[PDB]
Amino acid sequence: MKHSLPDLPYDYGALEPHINAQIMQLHHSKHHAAYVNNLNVTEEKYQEALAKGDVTAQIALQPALKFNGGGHINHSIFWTNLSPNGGGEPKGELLEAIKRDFGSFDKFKEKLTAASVGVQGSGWGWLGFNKERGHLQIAACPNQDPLQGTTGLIPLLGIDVWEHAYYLQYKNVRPDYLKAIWNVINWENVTERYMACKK
Amino acid sequence: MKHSLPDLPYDYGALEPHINAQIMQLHHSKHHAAYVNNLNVTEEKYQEALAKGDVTAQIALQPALKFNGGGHINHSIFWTNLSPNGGGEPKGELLEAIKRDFGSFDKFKEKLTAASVGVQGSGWGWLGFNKERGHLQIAACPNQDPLQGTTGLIPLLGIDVWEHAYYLQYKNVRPDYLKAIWNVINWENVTERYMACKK
Amino acid sequence: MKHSLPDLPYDYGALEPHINAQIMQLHHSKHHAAYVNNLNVTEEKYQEALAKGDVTAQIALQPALKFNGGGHINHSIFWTNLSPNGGGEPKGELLEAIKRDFGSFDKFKEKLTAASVGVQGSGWGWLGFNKERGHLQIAACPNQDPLQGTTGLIPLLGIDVWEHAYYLQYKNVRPDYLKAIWNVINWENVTERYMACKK
Amino acid sequence: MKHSLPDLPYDYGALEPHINAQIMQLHHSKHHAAYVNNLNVTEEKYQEALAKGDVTAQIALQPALKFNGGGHINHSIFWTNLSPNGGGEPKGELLEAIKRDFGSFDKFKEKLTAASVGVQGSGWGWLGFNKERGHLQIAACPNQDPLQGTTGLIPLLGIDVWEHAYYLQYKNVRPDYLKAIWNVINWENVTERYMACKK
Ligand SMILES: [Mn+2]
Ligand SMILES: [Mn+2]
Ligand SMILES: [Mn+2]
Ligand SMILES: [Mn+2]
Repeated sequence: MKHSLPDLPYDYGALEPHINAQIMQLHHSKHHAAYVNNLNVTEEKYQEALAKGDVTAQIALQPALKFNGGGHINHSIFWTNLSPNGGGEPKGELLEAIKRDFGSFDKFKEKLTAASVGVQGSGWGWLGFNKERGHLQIAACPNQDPLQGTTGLIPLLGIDVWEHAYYLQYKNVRPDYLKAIWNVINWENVTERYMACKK
Repeated sequence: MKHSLPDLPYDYGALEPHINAQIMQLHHSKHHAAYVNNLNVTEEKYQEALAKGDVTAQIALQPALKFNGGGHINHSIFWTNLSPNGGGEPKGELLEAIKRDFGSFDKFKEKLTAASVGVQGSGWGWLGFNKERGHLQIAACPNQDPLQGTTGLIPLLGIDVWEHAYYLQYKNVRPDYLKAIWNVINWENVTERYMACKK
Repeated sequence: MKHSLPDLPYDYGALEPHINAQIMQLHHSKHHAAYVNNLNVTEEKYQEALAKGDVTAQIALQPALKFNGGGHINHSIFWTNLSPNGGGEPKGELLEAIKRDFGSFDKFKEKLTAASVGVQGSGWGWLGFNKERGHLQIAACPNQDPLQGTTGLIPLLGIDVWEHAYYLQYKNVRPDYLKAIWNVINWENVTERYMACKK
Repeated sequence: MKHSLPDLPYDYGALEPHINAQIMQLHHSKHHAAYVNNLNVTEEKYQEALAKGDVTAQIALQPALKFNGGGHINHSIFWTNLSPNGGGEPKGELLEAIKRDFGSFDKFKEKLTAASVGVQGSGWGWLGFNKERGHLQIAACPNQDPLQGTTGLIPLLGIDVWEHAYYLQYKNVRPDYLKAIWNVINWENVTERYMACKK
């Protein structure tokens, strides 16, 4: 298919002072760019392996496909989850769901914060939608393992907790990065993803 | 190119009393057949996903491809590793390599036996060839994960220690199964795989 | 406090024709006994390592502790989940919860059956209780990994799908074993575990 | 036992300009300090669980013990592997082993460099000693999984490739950090670790 690096929907500095411009420029133009490129490389090798029926070659490529393929997915969603006009709380049916499933908005933040802080190593924190049960669910994933591909849950809000997402600004203090990132969350997109899961 | 269940090179009862016909008949005609057929199904689903660039669908299918693809691979080699004319010890350059890398033939047996008994759950014990280092190496693998695809080693001799491989005859006592199987090892084939990697 | 193999609450043949006596006799007196004894051995080695602060020795032993410790746990619950007076459906608050969380009793069976058949390799299928969310949840676990220790869910009903649990009687056809086992499920005990978590 | 943060054997800035002082101060006083403290917390909970025979509690703590316990080990070794007087190449029996097992010193650097660059996520690159085979071996480990505890190999040289080890200075360009770190390698310690493995 030939995957492409999506244009960022805002200037690299639109999220200051919560997430500085230096990070956004590295995260999009270097890190995300690397996942896409290698993903394109990986898929071409796999197409060859399928045509030859080289099952060994297919399995050796799996780690690279899940890693870079996941990277493309997770960051492509992540950018839309942030916005200079973001922050505050959601409204409408999403807020009603957060109240029902978690009790309140502040308790949801605490649990998703804890999931993101609890990730041991590199990974992501996620708010997702469980189609089968029809309710919200928090989950964490290691490295770039994607939410939907590995768990079946539909991503609504993702928090990147790889050190490159915050270290330059917040150093080892991951909890400050989590507290600041709530200021730029684009609940308008999260709502769309939530409403999309329902008929 | 569709994958097919290979014919067994000997009668189902050619390995009695070491491995009874009921095991060999179920192991080949029931267990192996299902991995192959399902692999063909998975490869069709995967090819569809690759053509659309659906990275989510590709990642969700990986387990079924590694499991059944590995199952097809592992059993296809396993059958060639056994023969009614087998047993005894190898000769030639293979025996010289086993002496050099493991000390003696009896020490290699202890090491591969120990690795195979050590599998916690289902898996396989393997003697393999490390191309980069140019020597023999034993490894164990879980479920139907294939050796070469996950480790880079070239499979020479595989021991299936899934319970369906022996339970009917030896029940829970895997060490009795391991003791019996050495009498039907096709050292003529193991040598062929070994000499092929060297040049 | 040393761990001990619990006595089976019924004769080895009390579950015929659903689970023959030969399976029950091997499963309890051979398989379960080994996990317990080895667990006692592992705990002694681990206690020695902890007292010396040998973190290396502690980490190297973790697999043996999770495997045999889980094996002891899982089987000790499994035996209580079966009874010759079992079968049929549950009643009371447990049945109401199954209807609310899964739709109906027949839908819960399909979901737990599907989860148990889906185990690739050895493992267990579980119905569990999520304390935080306060509802039922199905999960599968590999090898002898215990439910509560790895997921936080309280085990209510476990289905052992290790091949030694059924192969002698049903051979490779796990769906026949799953079909038969529902007739001996001790819904009286499953309820007791459920009501204990609620207050 | 009560583990303690070892004093660093040199000033935070003794490795400039290869590894700046800001990193060394964060890496030792914040990151390494966190692993120790939580490790002490984890071991106390485990001592309680062993005395009560709470096997569930033991397994729930395993991730925390391997993570922080490994962190203490890996960094405690890492500091001794660097030195302001470091760099260059080793001599004596270690260099002879590197020539025999890898071909040359430059080829060893390429392979250990590649292993360190290849780590997907957080982890470590290692040169180790295989006691059984009596030769050197390169391996990578994810997160803080320790070499000896998980593979049996004796650590000789470890390369920390967690992003916090280099990002502030080298940003996303991990390969530059690897090229620079060769300038401060304390081969005097690596030799001691190597000679210790031999009688
Ligand atoms: Mn990222
Ligand atoms: Mn098999
Ligand atoms: Mn069992
Ligand atoms: Mn570190």
